[PDB]
Amino acid sequence: HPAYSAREQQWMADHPVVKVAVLNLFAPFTLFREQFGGISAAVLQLLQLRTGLDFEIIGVDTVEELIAKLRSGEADMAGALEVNSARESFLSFSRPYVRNGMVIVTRQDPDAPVDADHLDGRTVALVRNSAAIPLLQRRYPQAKVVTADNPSEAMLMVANGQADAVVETQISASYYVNRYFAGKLRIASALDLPPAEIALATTRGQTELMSILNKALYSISNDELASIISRWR
Repeated sequence: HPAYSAREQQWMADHPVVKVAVLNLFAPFTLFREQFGGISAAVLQLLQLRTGLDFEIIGVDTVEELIAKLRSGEADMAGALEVNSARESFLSFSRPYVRNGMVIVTRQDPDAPVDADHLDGRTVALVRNSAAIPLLQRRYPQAKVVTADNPSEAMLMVANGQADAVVETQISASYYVNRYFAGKLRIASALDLPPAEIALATTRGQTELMSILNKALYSISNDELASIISRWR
């Protein structure tokens, strides 16, 4: 499929190996077993075939570090970030390769109460900087929002009594609940928020590379992505 331009060809001749920064603990998206894994690792492999590019993976714990590596040029692109308007004056995001609704996760009960989403007057954990936060507070004006370092720790606060609920993507909620918290937490309901979008990212000046990545993603079908995403449920 993809039709690269002559400038994009040149860029690939000069950069046969592209450095990709990823978050260390952003499962089921990016993770390290210490082989790189997760949904985004399999996507980047499909993109290797589409582009002919070799990818060198650099893992970091925090998004601030991942962004500092892009700004210094030590990394050429990010393998997975949540698209976030607050980041757009510094970063470009590719077309998303995951778009997924948000849910609320609560402690298990024999009862599945109808008011689990009554966040007004309750304490809700999210990942620090989560794009969901501003929005969440515009809804639920009287929700008390607390932040955590990564999905696992957000989930851990609820399992601990430290929060009433955690807000996360359906994908990430299913993964942590079924694998690290079976019998302790559960997806209580869907939330009305717009879906999280997971994309690649570069700095804003990175013309050729981002155009290459968008054409290469465009040529990945939804069925190919669903085969990968369905294995992390």
